[PDB]
Amino acid sequence: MATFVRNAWYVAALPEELSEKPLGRTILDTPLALYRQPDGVVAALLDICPHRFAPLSDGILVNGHLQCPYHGLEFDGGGQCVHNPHGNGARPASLNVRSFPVVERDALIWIWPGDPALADPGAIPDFGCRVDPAYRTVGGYGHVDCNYKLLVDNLMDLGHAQYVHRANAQTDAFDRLEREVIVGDGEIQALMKIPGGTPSVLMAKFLRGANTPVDAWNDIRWNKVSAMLNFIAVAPEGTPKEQSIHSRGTHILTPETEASCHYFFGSSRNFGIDDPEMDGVLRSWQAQALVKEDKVVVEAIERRRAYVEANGIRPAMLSCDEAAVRVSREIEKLEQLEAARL
Amino acid sequence: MATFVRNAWYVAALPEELSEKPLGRTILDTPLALYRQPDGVVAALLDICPHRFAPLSDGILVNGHLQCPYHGLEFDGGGQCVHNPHGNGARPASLNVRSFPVVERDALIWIWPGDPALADPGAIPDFGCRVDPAYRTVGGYGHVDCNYKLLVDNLMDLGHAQYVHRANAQTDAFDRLEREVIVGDGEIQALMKIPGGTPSVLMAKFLRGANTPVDAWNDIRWNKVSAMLNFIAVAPEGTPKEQSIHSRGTHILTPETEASCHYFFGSSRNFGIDDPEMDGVLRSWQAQALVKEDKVVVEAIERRRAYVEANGIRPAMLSCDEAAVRVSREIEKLEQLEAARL
Amino acid sequence: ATFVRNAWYVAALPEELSEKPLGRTILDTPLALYRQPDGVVAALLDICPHRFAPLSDGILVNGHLQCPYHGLEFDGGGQCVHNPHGNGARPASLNVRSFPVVERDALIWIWPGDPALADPGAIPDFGCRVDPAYRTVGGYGHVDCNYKLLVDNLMDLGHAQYVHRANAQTDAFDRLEREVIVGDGEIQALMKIPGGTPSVLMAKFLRGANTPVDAWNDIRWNKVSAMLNFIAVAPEGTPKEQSIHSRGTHILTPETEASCHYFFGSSRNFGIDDPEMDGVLRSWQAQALVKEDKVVVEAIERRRAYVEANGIRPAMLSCDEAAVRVSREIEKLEQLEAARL
Ligand SMILES: O=C(O)c1c(Cl)ccc(Cl)c1O
Ligand SMILES: O=C(O)c1c(Cl)ccc(Cl)c1O
Ligand SMILES: O=C(O)c1c(Cl)ccc(Cl)c1O
Ligand code: FES
Ligand code: FES
Ligand code: FES
Ligand SMILES: [Co+2]
Ligand SMILES: [Co+2]
Ligand SMILES: [Co+2]
Ligand SMILES: [Co+2]
Ligand SMILES: [Co+2]
Ligand SMILES: [Co+2]
Ligand SMILES: [Co+2]
Ligand SMILES: [Co+2]
Repeated sequence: MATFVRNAWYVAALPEELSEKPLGRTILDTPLALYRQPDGVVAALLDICPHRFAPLSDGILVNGHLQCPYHGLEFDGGGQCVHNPHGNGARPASLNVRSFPVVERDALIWIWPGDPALADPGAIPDFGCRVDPAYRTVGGYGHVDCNYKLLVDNLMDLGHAQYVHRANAQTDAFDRLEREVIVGDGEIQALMKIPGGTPSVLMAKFLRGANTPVDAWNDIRWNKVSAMLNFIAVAPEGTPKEQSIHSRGTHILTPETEASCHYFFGSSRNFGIDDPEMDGVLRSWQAQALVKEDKVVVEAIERRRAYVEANGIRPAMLSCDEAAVRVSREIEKLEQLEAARL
Repeated sequence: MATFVRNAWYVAALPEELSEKPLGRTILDTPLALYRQPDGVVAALLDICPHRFAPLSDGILVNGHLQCPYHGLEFDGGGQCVHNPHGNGARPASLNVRSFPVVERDALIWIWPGDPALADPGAIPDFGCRVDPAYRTVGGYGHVDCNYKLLVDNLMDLGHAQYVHRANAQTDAFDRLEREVIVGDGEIQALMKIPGGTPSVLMAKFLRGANTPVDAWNDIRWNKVSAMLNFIAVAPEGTPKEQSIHSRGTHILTPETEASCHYFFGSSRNFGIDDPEMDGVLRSWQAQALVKEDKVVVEAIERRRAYVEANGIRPAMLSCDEAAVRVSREIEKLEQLEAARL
Repeated sequence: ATFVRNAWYVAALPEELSEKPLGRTILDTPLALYRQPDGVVAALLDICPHRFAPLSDGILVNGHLQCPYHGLEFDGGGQCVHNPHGNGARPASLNVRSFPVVERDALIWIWPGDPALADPGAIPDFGCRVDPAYRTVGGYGHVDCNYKLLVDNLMDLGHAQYVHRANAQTDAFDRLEREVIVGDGEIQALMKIPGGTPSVLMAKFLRGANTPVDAWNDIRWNKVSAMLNFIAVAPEGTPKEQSIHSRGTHILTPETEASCHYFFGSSRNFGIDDPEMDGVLRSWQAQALVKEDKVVVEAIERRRAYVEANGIRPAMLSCDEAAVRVSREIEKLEQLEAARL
């Protein structure tokens, strides 16, 4: 296949998307059949029947077993063929289908598409806020026609806020930014404190009313490959970013093909937990910003890749590209390390 | 090199599809202009004008001659340029267009897309029942986005009936009771007799007799490349076979591209010959079996070919795959034999 | 792909440009075309130097095209005139490629190749389009065929007898008199349809006047793919040198190897104040060009794979002289350029 970092955990779906009716979805050019078994456990099988290659995702569950819609072979969550209705009903090993390591955690469905012997659920990113009773989480799914790295670049960058999300987050006090970049093992963080300018649209609706040279906060954490969690906050007194009013944003990308990807987004609130109106506001921003703004930009950039590559054009970095560049380099190393292993 | 067996007869159309208005259709990646001349004889020309390559199929007949819609060159059924309206009206040999051997027989339009010197109308499969006054034939055409071999596999197989054609073709009285596969020269037959009695709703209404147990038959014949004729029958007591209530089903495939094909189907009844109403029902059930059922499965499988090939995945055969496997091997040989020739 | 990059091509009609950028691809090169506040047209590579966003999706800010992604601003020459980030430094690496552009004869010409070779002496003459003595109407069409197929089409005005049958058929066809004049960077194909019944279309040009007449359908080709035809019809043996006519603009600009832009127009010498005659011409352009010719060339493009896979070559007729010579000139230009770099 192309260049993907297969040895890592990726989100394949949101829990609400799975049920007894299989979901067919492609991850890193690998077609998967994702479904929840009767015992509530999620299973992930290669969406290719071992017999004649029909999509198992088009089948239904029979006694908790996924049945191939073509000739009826039945499989368990581990991919073992548990029933062959033909002939003497023999089930040779050649009839088992490939099963992928899968972990449901933090209201996310994680999958390991690479070497199964190398998985290890302990390396899965921490998105605990998504199931923390102290937070209220709302979110969704989006499909985007761009290489996932373009969206990683996007999420790791604050600059476009002023233009891409013009109508929304356009701080007239964005000329006085400050951004710290922390590098760790398979982890990078861009932290920013913002003490100035009475909001505009976004934070406004999140807020109520305040003013002082020290309030806002905008941060983002990146974990190995393409899983990010941001931190959007605002508060009164010289109180730490803690005790503040904030939303931790889930922004996770999973490559589908070399030129397309899956986008799992969400907002985990610390305020208005029982307020349905805020839920709307948040979902209204996600649909606007992430689906009606960032998508348009990255999809247009993807359409220009052929030209940039055909010619020897390289990007010209600005002062605000530090975080994105470092993440980009880490992802590159991971690709090389894996290619070397091969 | 998409790999087609060019030296063989293929159905390019049903008689009802042809008239004085040319039909443009691609067979084995070869664009053809098919039309019936004023004398009623069908002609098949390469759909590429010798002059500047315009589609002759977009032209009209002028005095029984197909006129190119671009600059007016006129051709006869043999591809000879019979009129050049330009200059001195000279007609050099370079102006003739390629003509394909074509035979209208058994209410089918047969064409030889390969080496014309090797044709021979005598090798054409026998589908006499289609024009036998003792039978009533109804049928149609269907386009499918799958390599033709996937549909050949399908037609040569009885095991998916229960799941794909779920009920209409379902029969718990089908089980698995000895399927005889006879291999000939350019012909293969899969014979299956089911002593138990379970006649379709249509044929049962003809058993009459005087209350008697009945046997049933589900046979199919395959001829060189991809032309099949099945035998669905039922009869009482000492069930002979040729004196039973039956339908001979025409199921012929013709490759369009490497990943698409033409499907010509039909039913030749031996019962209810004077039931125009029954005509619509039988054609509708075949259309349903193709469009809403077999098509969905084979097109999904075609969508998985890239992955299976990129990886080294081979199919895992079951007890019920004997007939399909043998036909598949015969087609393979034919490809090799032809590849060896040139 | 094989394109002759060192030549002027029409990238748009003036009416298509404004302060809102137009994104259009020419010879596989994405362009951002727009008219600055001073009225001057600019043509920039539609790829921001920073992170490659389409500048054509941006808006003008103080006469400067602003990238919609992170706000870099550029002038008509591609110079980055404003960087809102950091210390606002503007290193040379931030400038975007600008293409030589000339607005002339109600056409927007662009040089997509080596900018140092842009030789304006080569911009074709289409003066009739802005000559107050003529009335011009026209439009744009996108076609899914290699541009050379449409060049062949336009250089064979004879196809009108069949392709444009319902409007161009003539009974005096077998009496045609065609000649081919070759010259320095220019080729002309002349056609004369002697004293015959005016064609349906020529009838309209003559407000329904079915009386013996002489017809003319000439065409001029200039370096690469810019053509201007001459459709005239006049009584008995009157001279065409001074007749009722229409000079047809037929210019093609490759988009990709298998697609192109078609800029067409009609510059009348009659019924200048007759809007119904405008409709007659627009109708013809919509039917014949955007439909009739398109249907034919698009079908031919669909057969290229087969013809090439096999070793099929076209069989030329007596009426192919002009098209063949133009085809050979274009070939030479490709070779000359391939030889250069
Ligand atoms: O989608 C988010 O997590 C988000 C929100 Cl809720 C508010 C503001 C910004 Cl700049 C965001 O990126
Ligand atoms: O499609 C057919 O030829 C057919 C018919 Cl008409 C009746 C019953 C069965 Cl089981 C068939 O496979
Ligand atoms: O659009 C044109 O220039 C044209 C007209 Cl008006 C009449 C006939 C032909 Cl063949 C043309 O190409
Ligand atoms: S393809 Fe799955 S049982 Fe046959
Ligand atoms: S392409 Fe057929 S006559 Fe010219
Ligand atoms: S991509 Fe244009 S300013 Fe960033
Ligand atoms: Co079980
Ligand atoms: Co069983
Ligand atoms: Co079986
Ligand atoms: Co954004
Ligand atoms: Co004849
Ligand atoms: Co079937
Ligand atoms: Co300025
Ligand atoms: Co034309």
